[PDB]
Amino acid sequence: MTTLEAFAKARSEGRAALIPYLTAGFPSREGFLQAVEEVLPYADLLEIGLPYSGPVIQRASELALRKGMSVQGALELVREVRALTEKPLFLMTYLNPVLAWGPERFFGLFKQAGATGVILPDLPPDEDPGLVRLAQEIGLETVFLLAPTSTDARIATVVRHATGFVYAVSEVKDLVRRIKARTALPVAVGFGVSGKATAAQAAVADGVVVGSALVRALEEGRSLAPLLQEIRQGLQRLE
Ligand SMILES: O=P(O)(O)OCCCc1c[nH]c2ccccc12
Repeated sequence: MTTLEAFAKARSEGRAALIPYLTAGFPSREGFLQAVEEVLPYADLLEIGLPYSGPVIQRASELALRKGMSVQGALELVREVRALTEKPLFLMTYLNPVLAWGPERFFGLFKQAGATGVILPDLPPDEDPGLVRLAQEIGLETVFLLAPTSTDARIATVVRHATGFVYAVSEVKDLVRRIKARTALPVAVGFGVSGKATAAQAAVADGVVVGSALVRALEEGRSLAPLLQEIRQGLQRLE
């Protein structure tokens, strides 16, 4: 289903959507695919990170690159994941590799590989609307980030360019409230959720990203379901 439908389904079920984040090729190519199999049952949508040169996420990118991850490698993995699910798949990437390959080619390749959209953490959309438009015209939803320091004007500016959803990073209820005042777009948040309690604090958002917690689980060689189940139980809105 579409990104909006994935978020809507979660909301209707009275819960914040669970969005696993997995670094492409971490801890290995096979390990990554196995991880995808384990998180999909819990995922409303999935984020796949393109490793490029937070401490935990940094460790994962570092190991992935040391093992040979590349844009071509990430492309094949996106195809592999698309073969396993019809759920929304978002590629998170810094601008550097996009510029190296050329925006039109980079975005075109990932859209063709099966990506639903891209998350561009280091691109203020208002600074290059043309680049944003290009990705959108190619068929990719474009997610941009907002920090707690964002003024009303900054929030308004970013939500004007975002599609799919808006990503708020680091209290959570306050930031979510302020963003919803300027948009009907789903709002996902990421602040190191690691269990039921921290997930409950984030339950107010339309979606909650889980990245660092999964890196740790993978490093420790633990099954992922127990962790995701605790988080899912915390994402469920109660009386
Ligand atoms: O919030 P955590 O610890 O679950 O990480 C979620 C991973 C999303 C993520 C990966 N790399 C980033 C760079 C900037 C902002 C967010 C990210």
